[PDB]
Amino acid sequence: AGLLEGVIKEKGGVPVYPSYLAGEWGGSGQEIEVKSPIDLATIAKVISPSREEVERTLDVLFKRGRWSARDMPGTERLAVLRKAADIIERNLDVFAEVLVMNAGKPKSAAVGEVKAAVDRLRLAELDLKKIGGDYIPGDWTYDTLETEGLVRREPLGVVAAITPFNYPLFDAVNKITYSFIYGNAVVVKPSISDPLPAAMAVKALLDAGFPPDAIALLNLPGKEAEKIVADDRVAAVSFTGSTEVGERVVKVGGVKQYVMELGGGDPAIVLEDADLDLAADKIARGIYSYAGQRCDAIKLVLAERPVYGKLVEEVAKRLSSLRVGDPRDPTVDVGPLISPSAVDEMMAAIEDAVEKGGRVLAGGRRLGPTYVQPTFVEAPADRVKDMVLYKREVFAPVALAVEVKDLDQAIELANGRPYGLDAAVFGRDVVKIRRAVRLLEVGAIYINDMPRHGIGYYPFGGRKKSGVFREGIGYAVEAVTAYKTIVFNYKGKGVWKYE
Amino acid sequence: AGLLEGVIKEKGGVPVYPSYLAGEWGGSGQEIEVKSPIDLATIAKVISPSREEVERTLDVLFKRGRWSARDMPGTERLAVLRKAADIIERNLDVFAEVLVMNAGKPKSAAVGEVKAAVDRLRLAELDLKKIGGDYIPGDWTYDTLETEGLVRREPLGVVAAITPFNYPLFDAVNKITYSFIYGNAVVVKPSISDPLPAAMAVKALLDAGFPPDAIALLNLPGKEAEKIVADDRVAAVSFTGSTEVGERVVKVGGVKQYVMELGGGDPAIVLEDADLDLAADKIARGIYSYAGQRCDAIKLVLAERPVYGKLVEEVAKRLSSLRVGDPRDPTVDVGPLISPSAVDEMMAAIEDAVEKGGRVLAGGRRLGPTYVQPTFVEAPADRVKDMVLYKREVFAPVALAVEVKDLDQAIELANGRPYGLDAAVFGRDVVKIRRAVRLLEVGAIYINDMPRHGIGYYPFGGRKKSGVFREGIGYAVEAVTAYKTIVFNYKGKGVWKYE
Amino acid sequence: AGLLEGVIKEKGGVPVYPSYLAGEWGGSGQEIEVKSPIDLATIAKVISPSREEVERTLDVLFKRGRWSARDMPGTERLAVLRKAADIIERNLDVFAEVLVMNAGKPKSAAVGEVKAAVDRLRLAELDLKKIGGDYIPGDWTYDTLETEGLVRREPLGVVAAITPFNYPLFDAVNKITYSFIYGNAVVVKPSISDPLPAAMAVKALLDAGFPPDAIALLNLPGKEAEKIVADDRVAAVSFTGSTEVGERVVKVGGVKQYVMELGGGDPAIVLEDADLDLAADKIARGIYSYAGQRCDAIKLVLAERPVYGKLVEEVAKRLSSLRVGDPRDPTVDVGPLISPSAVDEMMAAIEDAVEKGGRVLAGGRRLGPTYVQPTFVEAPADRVKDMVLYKREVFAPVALAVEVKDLDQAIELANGRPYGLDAAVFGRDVVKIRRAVRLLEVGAIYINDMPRHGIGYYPFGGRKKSGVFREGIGYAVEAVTAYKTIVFNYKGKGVWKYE
Amino acid sequence: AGLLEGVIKEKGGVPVYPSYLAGEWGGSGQEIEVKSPIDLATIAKVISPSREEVERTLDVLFKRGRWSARDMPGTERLAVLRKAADIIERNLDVFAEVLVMNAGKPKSAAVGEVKAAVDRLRLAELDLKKIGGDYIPGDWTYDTLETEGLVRREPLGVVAAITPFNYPLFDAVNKITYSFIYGNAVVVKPSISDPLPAAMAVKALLDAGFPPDAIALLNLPGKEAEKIVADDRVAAVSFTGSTEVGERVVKVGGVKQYVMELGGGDPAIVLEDADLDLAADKIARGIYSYAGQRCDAIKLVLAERPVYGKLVEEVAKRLSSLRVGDPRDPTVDVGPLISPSAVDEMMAAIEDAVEKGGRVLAGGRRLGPTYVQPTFVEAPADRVKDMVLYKREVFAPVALAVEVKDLDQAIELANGRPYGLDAAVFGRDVVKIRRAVRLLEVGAIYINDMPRHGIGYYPFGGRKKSGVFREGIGYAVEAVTAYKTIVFNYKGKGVWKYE
Ligand SMILES: NC(=O)c1ccc[n+]([C@@H]2O[C@H](COP(=O)([O-])OP(=O)(O)OC[C@H]3O[C@@H](n4cnc5c(N)ncnc54)[C@H](OP(=O)(O)O)[C@@H]3O)[C@@H](O)[C@H]2O)c1
Ligand code: NA
Ligand code: NA
Ligand code: NA
Ligand code: NA
Repeated sequence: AGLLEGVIKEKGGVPVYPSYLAGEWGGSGQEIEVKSPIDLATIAKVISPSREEVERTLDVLFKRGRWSARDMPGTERLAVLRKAADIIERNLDVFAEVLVMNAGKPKSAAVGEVKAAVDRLRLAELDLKKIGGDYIPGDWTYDTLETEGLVRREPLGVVAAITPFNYPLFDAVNKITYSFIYGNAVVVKPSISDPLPAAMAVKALLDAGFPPDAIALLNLPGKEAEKIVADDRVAAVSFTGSTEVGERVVKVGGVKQYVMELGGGDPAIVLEDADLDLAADKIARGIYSYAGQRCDAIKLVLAERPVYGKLVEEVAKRLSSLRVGDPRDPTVDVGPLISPSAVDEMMAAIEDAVEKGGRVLAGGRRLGPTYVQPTFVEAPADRVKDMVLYKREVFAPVALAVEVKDLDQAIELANGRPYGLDAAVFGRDVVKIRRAVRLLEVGAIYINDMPRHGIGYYPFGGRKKSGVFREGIGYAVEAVTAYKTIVFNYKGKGVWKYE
Repeated sequence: AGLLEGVIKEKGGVPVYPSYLAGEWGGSGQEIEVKSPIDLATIAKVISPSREEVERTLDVLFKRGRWSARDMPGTERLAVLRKAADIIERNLDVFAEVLVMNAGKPKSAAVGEVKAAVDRLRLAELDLKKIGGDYIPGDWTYDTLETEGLVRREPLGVVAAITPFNYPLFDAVNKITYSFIYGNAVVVKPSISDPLPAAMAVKALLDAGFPPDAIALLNLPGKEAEKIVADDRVAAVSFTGSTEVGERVVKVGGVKQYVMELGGGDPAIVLEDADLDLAADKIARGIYSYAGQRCDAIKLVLAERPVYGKLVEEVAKRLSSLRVGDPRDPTVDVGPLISPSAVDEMMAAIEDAVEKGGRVLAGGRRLGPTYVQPTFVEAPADRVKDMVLYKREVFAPVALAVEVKDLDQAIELANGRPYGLDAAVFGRDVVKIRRAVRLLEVGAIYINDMPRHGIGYYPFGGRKKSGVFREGIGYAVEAVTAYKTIVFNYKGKGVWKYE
Repeated sequence: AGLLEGVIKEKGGVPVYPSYLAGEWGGSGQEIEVKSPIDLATIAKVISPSREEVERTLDVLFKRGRWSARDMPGTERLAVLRKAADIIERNLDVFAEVLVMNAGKPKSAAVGEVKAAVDRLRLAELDLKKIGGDYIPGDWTYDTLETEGLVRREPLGVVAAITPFNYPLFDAVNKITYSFIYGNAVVVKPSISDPLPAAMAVKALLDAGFPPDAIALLNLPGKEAEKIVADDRVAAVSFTGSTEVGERVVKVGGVKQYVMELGGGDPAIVLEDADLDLAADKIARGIYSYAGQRCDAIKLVLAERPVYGKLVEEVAKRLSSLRVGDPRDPTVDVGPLISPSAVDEMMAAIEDAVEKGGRVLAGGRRLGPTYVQPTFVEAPADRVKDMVLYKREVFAPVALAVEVKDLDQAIELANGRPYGLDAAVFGRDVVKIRRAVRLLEVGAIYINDMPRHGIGYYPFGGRKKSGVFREGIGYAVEAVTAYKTIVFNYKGKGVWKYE
Repeated sequence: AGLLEGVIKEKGGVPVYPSYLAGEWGGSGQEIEVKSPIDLATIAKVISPSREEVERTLDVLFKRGRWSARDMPGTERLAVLRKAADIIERNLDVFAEVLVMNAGKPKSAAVGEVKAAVDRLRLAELDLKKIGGDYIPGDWTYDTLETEGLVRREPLGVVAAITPFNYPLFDAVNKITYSFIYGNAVVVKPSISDPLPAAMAVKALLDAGFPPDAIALLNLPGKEAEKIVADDRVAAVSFTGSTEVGERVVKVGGVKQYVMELGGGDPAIVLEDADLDLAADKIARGIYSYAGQRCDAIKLVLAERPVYGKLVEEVAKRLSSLRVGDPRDPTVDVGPLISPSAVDEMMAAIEDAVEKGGRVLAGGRRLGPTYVQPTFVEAPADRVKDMVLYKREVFAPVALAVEVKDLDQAIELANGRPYGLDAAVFGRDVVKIRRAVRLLEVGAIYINDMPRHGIGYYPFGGRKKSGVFREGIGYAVEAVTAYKTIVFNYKGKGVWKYE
C-alpha cells in the first residue's frame, strides 16, 4: 500500500510482510502471524528468513554493507536521513494507524511516536557534537617527547539493533539513525509482536537512498535472533528490552560493544514543598501512559507525610477519570495491554500487594482479556519491599503509593528496587534536590517532571538491573563507534628542539 | 621483608603471600606454588581465598568499599596515589628483583616496568582531562523548551581488575589507578603465575592510605575467578589477557561495563621511502622485547620490494647478535619465556612455517626448557596466510617476514590476521601513510616507531579479536564510570520568556 | 525588485538603497553613490543614517533587540536561518548579478559566494558542536570541597559586524549567522564600496523571520562607523578588513570582545618532492582568483632549487593563458580590481620589485583604469625582503617567486613578512611537513592545496599583523559569547560525606 | 635576605629592590619609594628600568624568551612551577610578613594569599584539561570531501601581566603560571604600590629553573607601562585592575589578545527562604574582608521584605563586633586601606548616601589616615540608584542595604550598577534561583556563599564594565594561546572512496 506497494504480498486475505535481506525484500522461512491487542485478530503475517538467508544477509552486510555505509560521505548520510524523515512525515496517518492497530497505542500517542521518529531523523546533525577526535601533544611526559597523538572515531561495522514492542517505530529509527550517521551498516531485529512499523521505516529509508546492502530487517522470533548476536561479523549490539533477555544476549554475544537499555520502572519522590498540582498531573500520566507499557513509567510514588494525603488523593482522582477501551476513539485515554498475559500478571501482582497489606486507591478492575483500569495501590513502608509490584517491573498501568517520614526514607525506598533507570523528584529546595540527585542510583533524574526519554535529547540509560551505557543525541556515538589512535614519532627528527 | 614485613609468612623455607580481603591480609584456601621461569624453582606460595572469603570480600567491597572510595574526596585519592608512587619508587630495586625472578624479565625491562607503574600513579591528575560533565541547554527542540540538562560521571562501584602475566606490576597499578581516581572500589585478580608484584603494589597502596575496605587482592587460579566476574556486586570488569579467556569472562559476567584488551600481535609495514636504519632497529626490538611476551610485539613484517632485502637483512643481523640466558646479568638481552609450553608452541609454530615454504632467517634454536633464540621466519606472500605464525598469536620472540608488491598488498596482509590491536608503519609519504591509517583495522597505528603502549599516554585497545574499548590516561574513564543525567523542568515557570 | 520591491526607491533613474534601522528601512543622512569597477559608472545609491538614527538604532538593538534575539528559542533561530537560505537560493541569479556588477566578480566566483552564503546559513546546526557548557565537580581541591560549578555560554548582546569589500555577501551572512545563532542582536556595517549584497541578505533574513528589532544595516562610510564601535551598547566587534583599520577600531572601541581578521597575503612553499602539476595549478589559482582580492591570496612562492625552474615555469604559463576583462562573460577568468587606485599601487609595486632586481615572469601590463594582468615577479632571495611586494600586502593579482636552498630558508622567508594569516605547503615528506607546520607563524596551514577559507568549515584567523581570534563553524562562539559561572555551595549541608 | 640575598641592595638603611630584566636583576631608572599603609613609612625602594632597559628586555623576551619557554617541554615547565611552589611554601612566613607590611593585609589573609599562590602553582597540571586540540573530519560538506583538519593551540609569545595592589602576590603568580604552562614568555608589571611580593615570587621561579630570558619584572609606575602594552612584541595583555585603566590599556595596545578583569563590586541577594545565619555571616565577611579591597567584595545587599529586618540586623552586629587597627596582631579583623585617599573617598561616599536619604547601620567612623570601620548603609530603593556607593565602586569596607518587594526588584537593582563581575544569591527555591541565575548580568553567580574567586578553580571574569574574558584553571588558556589550523588535502588521492 503506497509505501509498501510492491513489497507487501496480499496472500489469503492477510497482508504478508517480507524481511529485508540487505538488497532485496524476501524470505523463505516460516511465516508468522501478527496480531492486534485491540481484538486479538491477525492483521498480517511476516516472513522470517531461513538460516541460509540470515547467513547470506550477514555476509552482505559485512563484506559490502560496512563499506557502502562508510564510503557514503556524512553529507549524503544526512541527506538520506532527512529525506526519510520527509517520507515518514507525509505518510504520518499510515504510520500512526499501524501503531494504533499493531501496538494498541492511543491515537495521540501513536502520532507522538511517529513525530518523534521524524524529528530524530531530522536532528541527525546534532549527533555530530560528539564526532570530532582529539589531538594529544606529547611533551607532557619525558617518554613521549617529540611524539604526538591523534585519536579519531571509526564506525565499528555491523550494528545489530534489537528492539522492544512498546516503541516499535521510534526505537528502530533511533538505533538506525545513530548507527548510520557514524558510518555503520545495521541489522534490525524488531519484536515479532509488532514488526510492521519497522518494515515501514526501513522502506522509507531505502526509498530515501539508504545504501541497499547496508541495512537488513529480519523478522526472527526470540531466540532465533541469538544467531545474529553471536556472529563475529556483528561488532555491536544495541538492545532495548527486558533485563533477562539482555543478559542472554550478552552471554550469547561474548566480547563486542553493547548498549543495554533494560528498563524496569521508575520511582517518583514528592517533597513537602512540591507543587502538588504539577506533581499529581505528571505522576498520574507517568503511571498510565500507553497503559504503563513504558520503561520510564512511574511504578512507585513516595511522598513525605505532610503532602502524602492530598497528593495520593489527586492522583487517584485523575486515574479514575480515565477512559479505557479501543484506542481508535480519539476519546479513549487508555488502550489495551499487548497481551492477555500482561494483564494476568498485573492482576496477580495487585492481589499480592493486597494480601500483603496493600489497599487499592484507584482502578483494580480487569475489563477484558487485554483491558484493565490504571491502578494505584497504597502500601505501608514496612511491607512494600516484599510486594511483587515493588520487587519486579509489572509492565502495565500500575504503581504503588508509599508514605515516608523524610527524604532519606524516600531515597532508601526508591533505591530498594533492583532497577535504576530513571527517577523523578518533585520539590523546590536545592539542597534536598541535590542530595536526592547524588544518592538516587539511576541513569537519569527528572526534576519536577515525569520521566520521559523523548527522542534522547538528553542521554538516558540504566544502572543496576536497568543495564549499561547510554543512548541520546551525540552520546550514542560511544556504542557504535571505536577509537583509532595514531601515534607519530619525530624523535630526533628536528621538529622540536627539546620539547 | 620491609614492605611486606608482617604480611609475608615464612613457612617451610618458602615465603607465603596471603590474599588481601578488603580489610585484612589472609586466606584459608589452597596454597599455590609460584615458580620462576629462570630455573623452574618454587620461589614462593600464595594463599587463595576460600569461597566464604571471596563472598565476604565482595560483601565488604560492595557495602563499604564503594562508599570509602567514593567518599574520599578526589584531592585525597590523588595524595594516596602519589604517596604510593613514592613508596614504590624508594623500593624500586625490590620491585624490580621480583619482576626479574618471578616473570623472567631482563633487569632493564623490570626497572622500566616499575618506573612505568610509578609514573602512572603520579600522573593521575592528567586523568581529570576527561572527568568534567556536560551542561545541555534545552531550547534547540520545541519539546525540550524551558527544560535543561546536566550530564555528570559517577563511579560504577566495584571494578574487577583481571591482569595478565607479562606486565604483572604495571597492569595492576594502571587498572587500580584509573578505577580509583574516579571513585571506585577494586578487586584485583592477578595471574596466579606471577602474583607477587601485585601483592607488593597493593601493600604500597594500603600503606599510602588507600581505603582498606575499598581494595582486594585475590590469588585465585583461572576459572576460580569466574565467581567474581559473574557477581552482581561487580559493576565492571577490566580485563587484559587472551581472546579466548576474554570471551569466557563476558559470557560469565553477562551485562556489565567491560574493557577487553585481548592482544594478539602487531604487523609492521615498511614503505620504500622508510629510514631502514630506524625501521630495522625498532622492528628488531618489537620482535624480541621481553622475549616477544608483549601484546604489542611485532609478529609480521611486510616490506615493499625495493627495501625488503636490506630491511630483512638488518633485522636478522640484529636478532642474531642478541644474548640469551638468565635475566639477572645486565648483559643478557633476552631472558626466558614464562613456561616450557610457550617454547614448545613456538618451536612447533616454526616447524609449521617451514613445512609450508617458510625459511628461518635468524634464530630457530631452542636453548633450554624456557629458553629460545629470537626467530625471524621469511615466508612467501602466497603461503603465509595458512601458517600458524600468521593465523595465531605465538606468544614468543618470533615474527614472519613477507615481501610485498605495494602498500595495498601490505595493508591486505596486515589486515588478514584475526587480530587488530596495533600496527606500525615506517615511511615518509603523507598520502601512503594516510591511506594505511584509514585502512589498517586496529585500535592504534604507530608511525615510524615500534608499537609501545607505555603507560597509556595515548589510548590503546583492540579491534576484531583484539577486544573492545580503550585504556589510557583520561580515556579509561569510560570503562569504570557511568553517566548520570539530571533534567530540570521549568516549563511555564517564568525563567525563560519563550526560549 | 522582487526581494527589495518596496524597499528600493527609484529616484532620478538610479536605485536608492536605504539603511535598515532595527525596525524600518530608511535613513535621513547623506546619500552616497555606489559604483561598478567594471565601468566606473554609478549603479545605485545608499542612504546613510543620521547621527540621531544611529543613536536610535543602537537604542533599539540594546533595549529590545538583545531580548528579541535571546528570547527566540534556538530552534526558531535555526528555522529563520534555514528559511533565509531558501530565499537567497531561489534568488541566486539576482544575488550573483549584483556581486558581478557591484564587486566586479567573475560570474562563477559570484555564484560561488552566493552558494557559500546559502550553505553557511543551512549549516548553522553544526555551530552547536561548541555550545554546551561545563559541569565542574568541586572535590579536587580542599577549599572547594562540597562545592560545585556550572559554566555556560551566554550571548554578549549587540555584535557589530564590520565587513570588507571583497566578500560583500558572505562575510555579512557569516557574521550574522554565528552572532545570531547564539542569541545576539547585530549591527552590520558593510563596505560603503559595495553595500548592495548586504542589503539583499538582510532583507532575506527579515523576510525569513529574523526579529526586526534585533538587526540593523547601516550604510556609513569609513570613520562614521567609529561611532558604533565606540558605543558601550556594543559588546563585541567582529571585523574583517585591513590591519590599519583594525588597529583604529580597537583603539576606538576600548575594552570589548573582538575577532580581528586582518588579512595580508599568504606564502606558499613547494618542497622538492611535491606534485608540481597540483602545485602549479593551485598556486596559479591562489595568485589570481578574484584578481588577487582575497585575504588568503598567494603573494609569495618559495620553491626548493630542484623544482623551482619547472614550478615557476608552469605557473607563468597558467597565468599568461588567463583571459582578462569585463566579468559578465562566462569566458573571462579575471575581472577588474575594485578601484583604479588598487591598480596604481600594483604597478608601482611591480616597478619597485624590478628596480630592486626583480624580473617579471608573467603579466605586468595594465589594461585599463581597473584592469591588469595577473603578474608573477621573480626575485633573488637576497633582495626580496626589501621589496614592497614582500613587505606589504598589494591587494591585486601579483605574487613574488623566490628560489630557496632548503626548507629552513623557505620557512624563514615565509615568516619574514609582517603577516601571518595562512600559508601553503606542497610536498609529501611527513617530517618536513611537520617541521613547517610547527614553525610557520600563521593561523592556518594548507597542506597540498591553495589557502581557501571557504565557509569556515575549518577555523581560520591571524597571527602577527593578521589579527587575533578565529572565525569558523563552532569556533566563532568565542567571539560573540561570554561565559557565566554558577558556583553552588553545599558546605556542611549533607549532600557529600567528606568528599 | 635568604631568597633575595644577593638581589636586594641595602642602600641608605632602606632595602632597594631591582627590576628583573630577562636575564639579570638591575635597573638604571628612577628609584621609587614603597610605603606601608600601616604607618605610612617607607619600607623599601624599587629600581625602575630605563627606556633603554625596557627596550632591551622586550628584545630579549621576544628574540629568546619565546623560544626558551616554548622549547622547554611541558613536563619540565611543570617541574619548574612545582619547585617554585616548594620554595614559596618554605618561605611562607617571609612572604606573609611582606604582604602584611606592604599591603596592610591581616596576618590570616596574608597567609591565605601565600597558600593560594602555592596551590595555584602546584595545580598547573589541572590547566591541561583544556590543552588538547581538535581533529575535524571533512566529509560533512561536499566542498571539504577528502579533506581533513587539525586544530591545536600554540603560545602567543610574550604575555604582559599587569597586576593590581590588592592581591600583589597571587595575581602575579596566577598570570605567570597560566601564561607559562602553555609556553609563553612573560613581562610582569606589578602595582608600584606594593611590588615587593612579585619580586619575591619571580626570584623563587628563577631559583626553580624558570628560563632566565623568558621572564621579566619591571617596576614601572602607571603610564610608564603603556610602553610595554603598546609594543608589537607583546602578543597578549592580561590585566587585572580598574575599569578606567583597563580602557586606557586597550586603547594603547590596539589589536592583541586581552583578558580584562576590571572588578567593581558585587551585589548579594537574600531570598525569603534563605538561611539567614549563613547569609549574615557570609555577607558580613564579603563586605569587610581585606577592608573591602577585593574586586569580589559585597557592595550592595538586597533582601526580600520578610527577612530584611533580621538579616540587616545580624550583619550590622557582625560588622560592629570587628576589631580594626594594625594587621600584625593576629587579633585584628581589619587592617588599613592602601592609602589615605581611599579612606577619604569612602567617607565622602558615606556622606553622599546620607544626604540622599541613607542611614548608617554600622561603622561610619574614620579611625585614622588609613583606618576606618567597616560600614553598612541602609538606603530606600527609590533613592539608592543615585548614590555614589551604588553608581560607583568605593574600594573600601562599605556596602549599601536595600529592602526589596520581590526577586524581580532585587534582580533589577542588582543589575542597575554599571558593573557585572559576580553576584551572590542566598535562598533555597530552585525556580527563583534559576531565574536569578539567568537574569543577573555577571560573569559568575555564587549560590549560598559570598563571592570568592580563590585560585580560579571555577572561572571568573566580567560583564559590562567589569571587563571581558575569563581567568581560571584551564579556561585561561584562551587568553594566552592562539589556534593553529592545519588542513590536509587528499582530494583524488585514493585515501577515501567518495566520502
Ligand atoms: N583576515 C581575513 O580573514 C580577511 C578576509 C577578507 C579581507 N581581509 C582584508 O581586508 C582588506 C580588503 O578589504 P577592504 O579593502 O575593504 O579593507 P578595509 O578598508 O580595512 O575594510 C574596512 C571595513 O571597515 C570599515 N572602516 C573603515 N574605516 C573605519 C573606521 N575608521 N572605523 C570603523 N570602521 C571602518 C570599512 O568601511 P568603508 O568601506 O566605508 O571604508 C570597511 O567596511 C585586505 O587587507 C584583506 O586582506 C582580511
Ligand atoms: Na562472541
Ligand atoms: Na550477570
Ligand atoms: Na569603550
Ligand atoms: Na598595537
